[PDB]
Amino acid sequence: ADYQGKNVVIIGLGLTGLSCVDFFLARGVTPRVMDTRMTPPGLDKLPEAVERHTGSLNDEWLMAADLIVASPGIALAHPSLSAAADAGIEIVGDIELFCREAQAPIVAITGSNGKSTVTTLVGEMAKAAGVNVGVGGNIGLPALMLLDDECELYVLELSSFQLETTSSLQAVAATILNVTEDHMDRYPFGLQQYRAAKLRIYENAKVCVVNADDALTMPIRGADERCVSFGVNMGDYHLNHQQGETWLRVKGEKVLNVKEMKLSGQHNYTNALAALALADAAGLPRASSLKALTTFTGLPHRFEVVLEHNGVRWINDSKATNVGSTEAALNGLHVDGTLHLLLGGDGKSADFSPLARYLNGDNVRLYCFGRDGAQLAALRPEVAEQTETMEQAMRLLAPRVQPGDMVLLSPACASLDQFKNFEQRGNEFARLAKELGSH
Ligand SMILES: N#Cc1ccc(COc2ccc3cc(S(=O)(=O)N[C@H](CCC(=O)O)C(=O)O)ccc3c2)cc1
Repeated sequence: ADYQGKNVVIIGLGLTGLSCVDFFLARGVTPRVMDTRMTPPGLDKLPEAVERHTGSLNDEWLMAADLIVASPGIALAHPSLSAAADAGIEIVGDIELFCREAQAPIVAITGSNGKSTVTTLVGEMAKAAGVNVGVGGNIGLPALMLLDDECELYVLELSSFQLETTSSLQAVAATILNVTEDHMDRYPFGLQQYRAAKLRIYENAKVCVVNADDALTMPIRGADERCVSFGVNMGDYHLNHQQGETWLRVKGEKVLNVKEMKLSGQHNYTNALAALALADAAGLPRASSLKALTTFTGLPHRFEVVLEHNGVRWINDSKATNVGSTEAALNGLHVDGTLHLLLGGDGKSADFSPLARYLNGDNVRLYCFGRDGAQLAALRPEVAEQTETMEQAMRLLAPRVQPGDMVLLSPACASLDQFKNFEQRGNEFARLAKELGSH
C-alpha cells in the first residue's frame, strides 16, 4: 500500500489513534484526527502540525477523505461512518494498516475469554525458541508500534471490533477460542453478528485452530482441511485425566503433565492447548513451547491473588469483563467460608442470568456497583448490597470478612463507566484490599 498524497482521517485518538498518527507522518502523510470526545486520551500528545476536531465527528472531513482509519471503539454502524461507506470511501483500522506492512508471519487470536492469556503464552513459546517475536494488538502495544523488519514472528490479540475493519490478514495460524455473549451494545443483530465479526479471522488463514467444545468457533462452511481442534475430552489437542492428574495430549500422545504448569484450572489447560496448537502451526519447536507452559505465571488482573493475609484471599479478576469470564472464575470455585463477590460496571446489555446458578447457598454475598449495579443485585436480592462505586462496596464488605473467606473482584462488566480500563479497576481493588485486609 502507498498513502502518499491521500487525505487521511483518523477517527478516535487514544494510544491506538496516536500510533496511527505516527504511522502516516513517518510515511510522509499528515493525517487529520477527529474524536466524538471533547478531550480524548492522548490529545496532549498529538503533534502540533496535526489538524484535529473533537467533541463530534466532522462530516466535511469524513466526506473529503480518501481513507478513514477508524478506532475499534467507534461502530462502523455510526451514521457518519455508514454514510462514508455508502459513498465508497475506504475505511480501515490500525490492524489493517499493520497487515499491509508486516514482513513476518502473524499468529492471530480472538474469542470472548482467554485471548490475552493465549496471546501471551504463544509469545513466551516464541521467546523460549530464541525467536524475535512482537506481541501486542488488543493487549500490550498497539500493533503498529511492533512493526520492525527484524521481527521474525508477530502474535496479535485481535478484538471482534478490530477484525470488523480488517481485510488483509493472512494468518499463519488463527483461532477463535470461544464465543459467549459480549459486546451486545455494539452488535444490534445479536450473538451471530458478534460471531460473524470473529469469523473474519479465519479468512485466508493457513491453519485454523477451533474449539471442539464450542460450535460457534467453527467456520460457517464447517471445519475444513485447514482446521486443527482443541478440547477437553475430544480434539486434536485435548486433556487426559486420571486419578488426581491431568495431561495435555496431542493426537493420543502425552506432551505435558499440568503439575508442571504454574497456571491451574481446566480453562487454563485448554488455553495451554490452544497456544500449543498455534505455536506448532507457526513452526515453533515443540520442546521450547512446552518449556514456556511451565514458566508462565499468568497476567495481572486475571484471577490474581493480590493479598493472602489473616486467612482471607483477596482476588483481582478485574479482567472478567463479561459473563463467560465470571463463570470461569465461579465454576468449581472452592471457598472455605463466605465468598464476597464484587459485580458491576457497564454490563454492555449482557444477560447476567447465567451467573445465578453459581450463587445459591448460604456462603455467598454480592456487592454490586457501577452503571448496572441494580441488574446484578437482582440476581439474588436477598444476599445483595448495591453501591455507586467499587470503593464503597469494598468498605461495605471489609468489616464482614472473616478468616476462611474470599473477596473476589470478578465483575462481569466493562469498567469504562467509572474507570479508564479494567487495569485501573484492578489496581484500585489491589490498593483497597491492602488497606482493608490488614490491621
Ligand atoms: N470518535 C470516536 C471515538 C473513538 C474512540 C473512542 C474510544 O472508546 C473506546 C476505545 C476502545 C475500546 C475497546 C473496547 S473493547 O470492547 O475491545 N474492550 C473493553 C475493555 C473494558 C475495560 O477495560 O473495562 C471490553 O471488553 O468491554 C471497548 C470499548 C472501547 C471504547 C471513543 C470515541
